[PDB]
Amino acid sequence: GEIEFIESSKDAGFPVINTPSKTKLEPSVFHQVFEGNKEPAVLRSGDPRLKANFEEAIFSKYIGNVNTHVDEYMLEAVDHYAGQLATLDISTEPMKLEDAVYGTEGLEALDLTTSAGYPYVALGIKKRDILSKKTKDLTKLKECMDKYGLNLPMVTYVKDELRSIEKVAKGKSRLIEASSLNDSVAMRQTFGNLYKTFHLNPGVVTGSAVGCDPDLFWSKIPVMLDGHLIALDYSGYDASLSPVWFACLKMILEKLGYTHKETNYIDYLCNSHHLYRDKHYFVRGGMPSGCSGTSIFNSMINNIIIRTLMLKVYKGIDLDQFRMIAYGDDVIASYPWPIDASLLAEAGKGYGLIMTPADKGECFNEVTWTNVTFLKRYFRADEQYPFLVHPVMPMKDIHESIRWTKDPKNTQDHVRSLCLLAWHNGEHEYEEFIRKIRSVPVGRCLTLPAFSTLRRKWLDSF
Repeated sequence: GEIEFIESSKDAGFPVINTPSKTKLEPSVFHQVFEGNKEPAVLRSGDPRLKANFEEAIFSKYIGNVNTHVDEYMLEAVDHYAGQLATLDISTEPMKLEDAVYGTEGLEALDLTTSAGYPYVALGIKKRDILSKKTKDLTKLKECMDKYGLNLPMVTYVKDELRSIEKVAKGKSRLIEASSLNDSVAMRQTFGNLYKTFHLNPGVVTGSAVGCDPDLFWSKIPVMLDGHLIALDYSGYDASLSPVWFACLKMILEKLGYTHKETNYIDYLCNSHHLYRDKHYFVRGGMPSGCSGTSIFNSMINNIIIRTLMLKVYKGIDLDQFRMIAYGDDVIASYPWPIDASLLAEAGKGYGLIMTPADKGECFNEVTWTNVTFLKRYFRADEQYPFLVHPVMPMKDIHESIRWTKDPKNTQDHVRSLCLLAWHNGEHEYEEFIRKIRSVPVGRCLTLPAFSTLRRKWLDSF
């Protein structure tokens, strides 16, 4: 993706978008008890911790576009992946508005907590001024959509989250886009049944883990991923995507029965108009992460990409023995024969993708079940029930999280959530985690699950 045009918002009559410049993250009562290195991402230009130019840094992910046609490797990649998805009988019928907005099986209700985007954000109109959970009112929503229509500008926000020392100093904060509520709803109507099928079918047919529950899903993954593991990472996957990958995605959607008209929203994602504070700008290419379906669409594109690279380097590959699962940019895959991931990565560079060894490894090393990660989690078979696999979030990451909070009122939910992650590291690690939590008086006011309870509920869940 590439920023093709930027200018001052007032010159086009857009008001300044007033977003917060102070982090909501504050040190928690556990900040001294545990060790950590991460701090809130830089949110503003004058941040004393910066050792680089902020505006430059946050937009640097837009590395440019390669401008190619959909080539022969892409075409075959799309056909093979499309063959798999056909299996699922995805309905290209519009999802009914009430289902798309207020929830249905496989598609949670529209988040009423996040930005309503433009123009609402400039009118002080919040999502809950238009929508109501208890009521399921579609009246105001219908008015708003009729009134303002579709294809509205996106609103760019800087993501308020913990980052490493390096990422803070380099100012490399992540950007998230808020689609207009109008566009979010139209996309959920148009692709909702697709969203639902993906969410209800994590695995190697969808090639997707979006919506997965790691406690359950982790035990299935090694059953599905039969061969020699394949894993590489991307740098700035979303913003690196060139328009040709969106062309691929449209081809695959149309093979699924979507009309050319119905795939128009993919053009909305690819060629986009954004408001950022006092600036407005146009982007060609790049997935605008935060819009409707971007995790799923990122995942679908990744399925196309990896197949493409395999076909291009290994002429004579049999993709029918290939398996992969993606969560956006995160891929874990297998093939019955060894595959040189460095070759794939170089082939990727040719398509304008930045691909590196798994987990910032030095070289494209041997990926094994011991050192592979997915969604930041390791895989550890249970000692007693070898067919059950623990998702293992590193204690280091759990420690980083507990040292900060955006609202202490939710301390109980926060610590309990971390407990659900921690116990997979084993009893000794868990009891230490609990010990340290209880070394603070708040820790002794918390209802914390026992290890044995956590293990029992987990075993029982299968």
